[PDB]
Order: sequence, then structure tokens, then C-alpha cells
Amino acid sequence: MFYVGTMDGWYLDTKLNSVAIGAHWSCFIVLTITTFYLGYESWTSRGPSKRTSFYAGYQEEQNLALFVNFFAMLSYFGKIVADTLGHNFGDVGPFIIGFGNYRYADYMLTCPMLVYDLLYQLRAPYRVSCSAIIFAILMSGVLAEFYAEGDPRLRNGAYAWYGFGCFWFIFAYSIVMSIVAKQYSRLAQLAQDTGAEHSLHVLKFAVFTFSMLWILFPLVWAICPRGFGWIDDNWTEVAHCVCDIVAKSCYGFALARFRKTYDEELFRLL
Amino acid sequence: MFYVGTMDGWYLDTKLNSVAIGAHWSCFIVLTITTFYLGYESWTSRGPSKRTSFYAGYQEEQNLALFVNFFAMLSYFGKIVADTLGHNFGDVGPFIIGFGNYRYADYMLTCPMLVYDLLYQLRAPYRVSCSAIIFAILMSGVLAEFYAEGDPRLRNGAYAWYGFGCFWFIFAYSIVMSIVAKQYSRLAQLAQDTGAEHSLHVLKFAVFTFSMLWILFPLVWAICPRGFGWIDDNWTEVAHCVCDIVAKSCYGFALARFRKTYDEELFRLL
Amino acid sequence: MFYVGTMDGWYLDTKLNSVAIGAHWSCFIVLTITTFYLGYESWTSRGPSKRTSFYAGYQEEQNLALFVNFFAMLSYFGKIVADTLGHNFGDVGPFIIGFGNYRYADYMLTCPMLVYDLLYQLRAPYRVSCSAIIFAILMSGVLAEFYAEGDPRLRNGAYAWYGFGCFWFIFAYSIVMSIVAKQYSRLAQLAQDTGAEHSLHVLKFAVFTFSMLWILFPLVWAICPRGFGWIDDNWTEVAHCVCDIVAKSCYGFALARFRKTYDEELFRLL
Ligand SMILES: CC(C)CCC[C@@H](C)[C@H]1CC[C@H]2[C@@H]3CC=C4C[C@@H](O)CC[C@]4(C)[C@H]3CC[C@]12C
Ligand SMILES: CC(C)CCC[C@@H](C)[C@H]1CC[C@H]2[C@@H]3CC=C4C[C@@H](O)CC[C@]4(C)[C@H]3CC[C@]12C
Ligand SMILES: CC(C)CCC[C@@H](C)[C@H]1CC[C@H]2[C@@H]3CC=C4C[C@@H](O)CC[C@]4(C)[C@H]3CC[C@]12C
Ligand SMILES: CC(C)CCC[C@@H](C)[C@H]1CC[C@H]2[C@@H]3CC=C4C[C@@H](O)CC[C@]4(C)[C@H]3CC[C@]12C
Ligand SMILES: CC(C)CCC[C@@H](C)[C@H]1CC[C@H]2[C@@H]3CC=C4C[C@@H](O)CC[C@]4(C)[C@H]3CC[C@]12C
Ligand SMILES: CC(C)CCC[C@@H](C)[C@H]1CC[C@H]2[C@@H]3CC=C4C[C@@H](O)CC[C@]4(C)[C@H]3CC[C@]12C
Ligand SMILES: *C/C=C(C)/C=C/C=C(C)/C=C/C1=C(C)CCCC1(C)C
Ligand SMILES: *C/C=C(C)/C=C/C=C(C)/C=C/C1=C(C)CCCC1(C)C
Ligand SMILES: *C/C=C(C)/C=C/C=C(C)/C=C/C1=C(C)CCCC1(C)C
Ligand SMILES: CCCCCCCCCCCCCCCC(=O)O
Ligand SMILES: CCCCCCCCCCCCCCCC(=O)O
Ligand SMILES: CCCCCCCCCCCCCCCC(=O)O
Ligand SMILES: CCCCCCCCCCCCCCCC(=O)O
Ligand SMILES: CCCCCCCCCCCCCCCC(=O)O
Ligand SMILES: CCCCCCCCCCCCCCCC(=O)O
Repeated sequence: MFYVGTMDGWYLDTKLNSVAIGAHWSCFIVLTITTFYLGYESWTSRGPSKRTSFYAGYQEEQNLALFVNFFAMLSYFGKIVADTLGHNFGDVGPFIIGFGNYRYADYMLTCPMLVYDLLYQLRAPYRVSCSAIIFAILMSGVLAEFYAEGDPRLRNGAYAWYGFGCFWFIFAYSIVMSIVAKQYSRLAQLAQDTGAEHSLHVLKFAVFTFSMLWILFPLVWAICPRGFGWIDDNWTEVAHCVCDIVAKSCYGFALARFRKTYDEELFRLL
Repeated sequence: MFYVGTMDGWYLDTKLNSVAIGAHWSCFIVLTITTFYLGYESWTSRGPSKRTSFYAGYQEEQNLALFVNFFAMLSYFGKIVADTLGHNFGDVGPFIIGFGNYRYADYMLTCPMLVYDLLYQLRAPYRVSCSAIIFAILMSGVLAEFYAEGDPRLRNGAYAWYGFGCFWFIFAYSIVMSIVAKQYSRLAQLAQDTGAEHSLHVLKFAVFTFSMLWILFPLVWAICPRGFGWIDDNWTEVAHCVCDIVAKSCYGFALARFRKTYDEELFRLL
Repeated sequence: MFYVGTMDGWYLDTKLNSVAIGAHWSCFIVLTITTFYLGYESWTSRGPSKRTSFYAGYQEEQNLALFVNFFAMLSYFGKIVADTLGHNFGDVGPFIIGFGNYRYADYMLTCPMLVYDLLYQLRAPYRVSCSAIIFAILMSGVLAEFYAEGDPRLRNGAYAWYGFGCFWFIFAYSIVMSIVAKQYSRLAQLAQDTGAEHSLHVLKFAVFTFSMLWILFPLVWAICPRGFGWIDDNWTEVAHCVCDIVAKSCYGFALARFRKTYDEELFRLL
């Protein structure tokens, strides 16, 4: 009778329309392109010096954007296999971290890597600590799905867990931004008028812009059928596809361009 | 008919009484307090020198006690949401590492971090190796729950897995204590009568005391309905709450006090 | 009606014969022996210098073969407990990473460690990156099991996921071998005729031989009931036991012998 968390739910027909299926295809294609591009950048990178063969091979923190895009691509491969077979893939079948049959179970793998990577660009403190908190926020979102989709007697568990996640998200942000802020401040005074100043401006704004676009995820939760229900389940899939293209692919391309142009300029100051 | 491992089990009414629910509330409050306290110590720590701003931010091994308390707090948040909704949370619903709807599934995340942290205080060898073995012991305990709570035809699987876990636990201990012993021995001769001797005495006894209190977990298993059944399921929840307050919170406060008083005294010798 | 992914499947009688049960016993005994042997080598190792007490304790990358054998031993302990109780253990019960009730769910823990260890022997670049890709390939194999064993309407999902895994496996190999190749090339010119040359020859061939034996896993998939069905489920269990003895135990013994004889000879060049 309740399908969430079961194999019975997995064998049902897909509830998704052409709009949601099209969004999954679009997201998979963009993530696959980004993965091959970031793979090429990883192979050919010689570092800021431009004299170290397989630089990204020895400094493997450089491959974090590649692995974010690669794991997101694997998750969307699963969504398009399920869509083309025409079976239900929403919060049914086996619970596997890094796989997106459970909403936010894919992000539990990729988001901690993405926050680590963002903070690593500014050599910011609390990188592992912010990855751990993001892991717990995404766990909160997974548990809110089980309550939201289960027996309506337990529905208020979804708000308890959303609230917990939002609490720690606001906390994490209000500490993260106060690190990104101090890291730019340190380097800004250090940079003086050297020309590294302009690249350092760009790095702070890019890292801040991509950080702040993460607020779209709890906002989509609030407007979708989990909260107010102003958008349906099909448009929620479209909202997540767009947010994933921005958070992972556009981030991946933006960072890859920064490393192409401004890496050495800041490698002396960072 | 058998509920362990199923969503059907999750929708049943809670089997817990007021004593077990009160123990969960008490444990959640203490873990939340410890988390905020250890968060404050992490933010304000300047290291043993007292001259490094955001020391714990760059030396993130210092945040391990914080993350143990934070993940235990998340697990107990889940128990009190389930208690207040009034649904069954004992070995039912989705299997998620770091979440305590399966007994020992929460500990699979926090215990390896806690053993790493203990051995890191003495700069002991085999820190990752001891974290790996503790992970396997807690896996053993998870698998013993599935056999203990399932079809009684398979009940003897619970003893096979408890035995496996106990075997490797005795092994791990009988090697760990022989490291803690040699690490104190090395530093004891090195310390001479310098005043660092007294702090080093305290560190060995504290690390040994907290290590030895981990024997309470397999002893609670033996006395609870899994073994002899001298205590019921409600008193087992109380026993785990008390053991968690000692193993995580009291450990967290004890370590934080050691770092406040004796960090620099031993940072020259460690 | 479909048992894959369910607790109902776990309570069924074993489908395995004496040949498959004997293979599980044989594999468990060999992995346990290898674990105790590699444990002894870890304890007594003094490094290439032969002057560092608990060398493997401080350089914990040396314990990777030990932890591969230890986790494989835990997985086979589970198979023999299930065989002796006489219950079904094939892709039923709880999904737990590092546990082999789901085919390839045990390997998701051990294979990334094993590829890290192989590449670490040659100080090869892309070690974490190759561990991440192997993790995704083994995830692909897990998802192909759910489709292969479920509702036959969704059977073609098994080929989609096998294809995805094979694609990234060929990719990973065709990049890995081009690293092992360049790492041997670098050291070969560096070694000249010093006597380190002969040991370096042995290391390249051993690492290449063990790397290439990993092709047996997707080949067994193709010949077993997942693909052409030339062998039955019982002989598939035997094929995996033999492949595990070679990939983990024989690897473990071969590496341990290399470190006994040729460690110092190459520690100056590596
Ligand atoms: C989406 C499916 C069909 C996979 C196709 C991936 C395509 C788009 C990938 C694979 C190889 C890639 C190319 C690899 C190398 C280079 C050289 C350099 O100048 C950067 C871009 C460029 C030219 C890449 C563009 C994207 C690319 C063409
Ligand atoms: C990047 C673009 C160009 C290529 C698309 C790649 C993937 C997503 C495509 C290519 C071929 C596809 C498969 C083609 C055939 C079948 C059989 C059908 O009964 C179920 C769907 C299934 C199993 C498809 C799933 C999706 C699939 C694996
Ligand atoms: C349990 C629920 C209600 C959450 C409440 C957490 C409370 C207990 C936390 C939040 C902020 C914390 C304080 C933060 C900072 C300091 C300064 C220093 O002198 C150590 C203790 C002290 C004074 C902390 C004591 C505990 C504290 C008051
Ligand atoms: C630390 C102390 C002071 C604060 C306690 C925090 C948490 C555990 C409390 C505060 C408010 C609580 C919620 C209040 C309202 C409801 C609706 C009810 O139908 C189910 C329980 C549920 C969902 C509660 C779960 C537990 C809860 C989230
Ligand atoms: C498979 C079950 C019964 C467990 C038994 C494990 C046995 C085979 C293990 C445990 C202790 C091990 C021994 C430990 C130490 C040494 C000394 C050295 O010269 C290497 C081999 C040798 C002699 C080992 C051989 C294997 C050994 C005997
Ligand atoms: C290495 C060799 C020498 C020792 C073998 C170790 C393990 C695999 C053996 C030793 C004793 C065995 C147990 C003996 C008794 C029972 C009770 C029976 O109703 C179910 C099987 C079960 C639970 C067995 C499972 C496997 C077991 C745990
Ligand atoms: C690649 C995907 C990214 C970067 C996703 C990030 C998602 C979040 C920050 C989600 C956060 C949420 C909360 C703050 C509350 C609980 C619900 C979530 C999971 C949507
Ligand atoms: C914060 C919680 C802690 C430190 C818990 C530690 C738990 C253990 C060491 C449990 C060990 C067990 C065995 C030795 C055998 C199997 C049963 C267990 C899991 C209770
Ligand atoms: C100890 C076990 C080892 C080293 C196992 C390795 C297994 C693989 C490389 C398996 C690979 C597969 C694919 C290439 C495609 C999908 C099916 C798999 C999982 C068999
Ligand atoms: C340390 C944790 C801090 C507290 C964070 C969680 C607090 C928010 C709980 C929200 C519960 C909302 C329940 C709504 C009930 C209703 O619909 O009437
Ligand atoms: C932390 C980022 C910002 C998140 C903004 C949260 C705004 C509150 C959303 C609550 C939605 C759940 C309650 C809706 C219930 C209903 O009216 O049906
Ligand atoms: C390397 C592994 C070492 C062995 C560790 C496990 C051995 C203990 C097995 C205990 C089985 C107890 C079964 C009791 C059967 C009964 O009740 O009659
Ligand atoms: C390794 C730490 C010490 C653990 C102490 C173990 C003591 C044996 C407990 C076995 C309990 C299981 C058998 C009870 C069966 C019964 O009598 O009903
Ligand atoms: C980036 C991903 C690359 C593509 C890798 C997967 C492509 C192989 C898909 C195989 C599908 C085979 C379906 C067979 C259908 C049938 O039986 O008729
Ligand atoms: C990447 C390593 C090599 C793998 C070799 C793959 C060979 C193709 C195997 C496809 C098997 C699945 C299709 C069989 C369908 C059938 O005929 O019943």
C-alpha cells in the first residue's frame, strides 16, 4: 500500500511525463560532456608551473570536480535506464549511497566532495568539517523523503528532518561564508595592486556565487509537493536537473577556466 | 510476519515505554550540549603554541570528538522523532550507515572516528588499521541483529556473528593496549621528571579508561534479549544511552579539558 | 513473487549445492590464512631500511593487502554462516557495502583498496581517481544484479548497467596500463644495470599480471546466467571463489614476498 523503501515500488510503471524524462536526458548529456572535458583537463594539466607531467595525477584534489560530474553522470544514467524501461525510480528499490533512486542519496556522495573542492580553491580551513556537516544535511533530506512518501500518520517526521537539515545548513553557511570572507581578506591585503588582486576578486565572487546557489535545493524542497506543492513531481525533476547542471557542470567548467588563466597568479599567494 | 529489515516494521506502533523514551531525550540533550561545546572549542582553539588562528580548521584531526558527538546527536534526533510520532524504530525501515534505526549502524560511522581519535592522542601506530577492524566489529553486530530479530530458524547466525565480532574485538584490544602501553613507555622515559611526566600519566589512564569502557557494549549484548535476557528491550535502550554518554560526551569533555591544560607540555614530546 | 532486494528472499532455503558450499569454505580458509600471515608481516615489518619498529603501523598504505583479505574473509564468513544455517544469501536481505549477500557489494569496499595498493607499488599517479572509477564499476555490477534477478520486464536494465561498467572498465584499464607502462619506463632508464633493474622487471610483470586477471570478473558475468548461461549459479560461485583467491590471497602473498626480498633495492629509485 505504501511503496517508499520497497522493491514492490520499483516494479510499478513510471509516474514521470516527457518533460521530466527530457530533463533527465539533458542533465545526463551535459554531465557526460563535463566529465569527458574535465577528464581531458586532468590528463593534460601541468599545474601552475606548467612543468609537472600528470600534475592532477599526483595532486588528486584537482580531480574533485571530475569525480563530482562522474558520480552525478552515473546517477542520471540510472534515471534514464529506469525512464526508458518505464519503471518507477522515485524513492523505491535498494538504498545505495551515490545512487539517485532515493532523492539526495546521490548527493550524499557528490556534495561533500563539492564543498571540499570549493573551500580547497581558497585554501580555507574546516574543509573536512564542512564535508561532514553537508553529509549530515543530505542524510536529513533522505530521511525526510521516507516520512514524506510513507504512511501520512508519520508525515510530520518530514518537517522535523527538513528543519534539522535547514538548521545545520544555516549554521554551516554562517561559518563557511565567514571563512571564504577571511580567506579573501587575507589574500586581498597580501595581493596589494600586483594583478593577482583581479584574479582573487573573481575567485571570491565565483566561490560565493556557487556556494549561494546551493540555497535553491532547500527552496525547491519548500515549493515542491514536500512543502507547499506549488510545483508537481514532474517540474520538481526539472528543477533538480537545472540545479545539478549549475551546481556541478557550470561549476566544473568555471573552475577549469580559472585554472587555465589565473592558477599561477594566485599559486604564489595561496 | 517477521518485521526486521522491512518498511512494514517501520509503520508499527513504538514498543518503547517512557523509561526508554526518557533515556533517548536525555542522551540527545547531552550530545547536543557536547556538540555546541566542542564546536566552540574548535572555533576558538589556537593550538598548543596558542598563536595559530583556526588551528582546528587546519589540523582537522582535532574535530574528530566534535564529529563523533555531532553524528551521535543526529542518530538520537532520529530516535526522538520516531518516539514522538510513536512509530517503531528498532531494526526496521531503510538501512543507512550513521543512522541508528538499525542497532550499531550509527556506531559503524562514529566508533572508527573515536578509535582513530584515541590512538591519535598518543601518536600511536595502527590508527587507520584499528578504525578498519572496529568498522568490521560493528558490521558483525549489525548482521547479528538481522539473525536475532528474524525467523527463529536462523537465530544461531546471531551467535556466529557475535562470536566473530568478539574474536576480532579481543584481538584488536590485545594489540591496541600493547601500542598505548609502548607509546606511554617511550614518552615516560623521554619525559624523565620534567612535569610533562604527570600530564603523560593522566593521558595514558584516560585513554586506557575510555578504551576499556568499550567492553560494556558486548557485555550489554550478552545480558540483553540477544543473549541471556536478564534485561528487557526498554532497559537495553537505557544501557546504550548511558554507554553513549560515557563513550562520546564524557570522552569529548575529558579530551577538551586535557587540550586546555596539558597540550603544549606534551606537544614537544609527542 | 520476486525475491531480489527483500527479507522474504533471505528466509528461503539455500539454492546452493555441495560444490558451491565447498568453494565458500575453501575461499574462507585461504582468506583467513592470508589475513593472519599479512597480520604477522604487518606486526614484524621494519621497512626497507629494516631499522623502523612498527613501520607498517606508521606507513599504513602497507596494510592495504591485509585489509583487502580481512574484509573478503568477513564477506565469506557471512556466506558459510548462511550455507550452514541453510538459508538463501543470493541478492536478498539487507544491502550493506562490504557484505557479499549482494554480488559485488563486498568488492565495492575491497576492489578500490586493491587498485590503490597496486598503483601505490609503482608510486603511480591517479591512485585515488582509479579507486573512485573501480567503485563506480562495482556499483554498476550491483545495479545489474537487481535488474537481472527482478521482474523479467526490466531484464534489459542488467545489460545497460553491465555495458556502462564495461565501458568505464575498458577506459580505466586503457589509462591505468598507460601509467604502469610509463612508471616502469621512468624507473627502467633510472635503474640502468644496477641489479634494481631485475626486481623492477618482476614488479611491472606482477602488477600487470594481477591487473589483467581482473578481466576474469566481467568474463564470468558474460558466461554465467547473467549473460549466455554456459555455467549455472553453483559453478558461478566456484568461479568467484577462484577469482577471489587469485585477486586477493595470491596477490597478498606475492606482494609480501616482494617486500621481503626487493623492497630496499627499489626504495632508493621509487
Ligand atoms: C554526450 C556524449 C555523446 C559524449 C560525447 C562527449 C564529447 C562532447 C567530448 C569527448 C571528447 C571531448 C574533447 C576532448 C578534447 C578537447 C580538446 C580541448 O580543446 C578541449 C575541448 C575538446 C575538443 C573536448 C570537447 C568535448 C568532447 C568532444
Ligand atoms: C550519450 C548518448 C548519445 C547515448 C545514450 C547512452 C544510454 C543512456 C542509452 C544507449 C542505449 C540505451 C538502451 C537501448 C536499449 C534498451 C532496451 C529497452 O528494452 C530498455 C532500455 C534500454 C536498456 C536502453 C537504456 C538507455 C541506453 C543504455
Ligand atoms: C540542549 C539544547 C537546548 C541546546 C543548548 C546548548 C547550550 C547548552 C550551549 C550553546 C552555547 C554554549 C556555550 C558556548 C560558549 C561557552 C564559553 C566557554 O566558557 C565554554 C562554555 C560556554 C558558556 C558554552 C556552554 C554551553 C552552551 C550554552
Ligand atoms: C533541545 C530541545 C530544547 C528542543 C527539541 C528539538 C526537537 C527534538 C523537537 C522540537 C519540536 C519537535 C516536534 C514538534 C512537533 C511534532 C509533530 C508531531 O505530530 C510529531 C512530532 C514532532 C515532529 C516533534 C519531533 C521532535 C521535535 C523536532
Ligand atoms: C584457517 C584457520 C584454521 C586459521 C589458522 C591460521 C594459521 C594457518 C596461521 C596463524 C599463525 C600463522 C603463522 C604466524 C607466523 C609465522 C612465522 C613466519 O615464518 C611466517 C609464517 C608463520 C609460521 C604463520 C603461518 C600461518 C599461521 C600458522
Ligand atoms: C577456520 C575453521 C577451522 C573454523 C570455522 C569457523 C566458523 C566458520 C564456524 C565454526 C562453528 C560454526 C557454527 C557452529 C554451529 C552453528 C549452529 C547451526 O544451527 C547453524 C550454523 C552455526 C552457527 C555454525 C556456523 C559456522 C561456524 C561459526
Ligand atoms: C550537486 C548537488 C548539490 C550541490 C546539492 C546540494 C544540496 C543541498 C545543500 C541540500 C540541502 C537540504 C537542506 C538544507 C534541508 C534538507 C533538504 C535538503 C537535502 C534539500
Ligand atoms: C560511541 C559508541 C561506541 C564507542 C561503541 C562501541 C561498540 C563496540 C566496541 C561494540 C562491539 C561488539 C562486539 C565486540 C561484538 C558484536 C556486538 C558488538 C557490536 C556490541
Ligand atoms: C577482489 C575482487 C576483485 C579485484 C574484483 C574485481 C571486479 C571487477 C573489476 C568487476 C567488474 C565488472 C565490470 C567491468 C562490468 C560490470 C560487472 C562487473 C562488476 C563484474
Ligand atoms: C540541534 C537541533 C536543532 C533543532 C532543529 C529542528 C527543529 C525544527 C523542528 C520542526 C518541527 C515541525 C513540526 C510541525 C508539526 C505540525 O505540523 O503541527
Ligand atoms: C534554509 C534555506 C531556506 C529554506 C526556506 C524554508 C521556508 C519554509 C518552508 C516550509 C515548507 C513546509 C511546510 C508547508 C506545509 C503546507 O503549508 O502545506
Ligand atoms: C577467523 C574467525 C574466527 C572464529 C570466530 C567465530 C567462532 C564462534 C562461532 C560461534 C558459534 C556458536 C553457535 C551456537 C550453536 C548452538 O546454539 O548450538
Ligand atoms: C568480548 C567481551 C566480553 C563478552 C562476554 C561474552 C559472554 C558470553 C555471552 C554469550 C551470550 C549468548 C548465549 C546465551 C544463550 C542463552 O543462554 O539463552
Ligand atoms: C557514458 C556512458 C557510455 C555508454 C555506455 C553504455 C552503453 C551500452 C548500453 C547497452 C544496452 C543494451 C540493451 C540491449 C537491448 C536488447 O536486448 O534488445
Ligand atoms: C570488458 C571485459 C570483456 C567483457 C566481454 C563482454 C562480452 C559480451 C557479453 C555479453 C553478454 C550478455 C548478452 C547475452 C544474451 C544472450 O545471448 O542470452
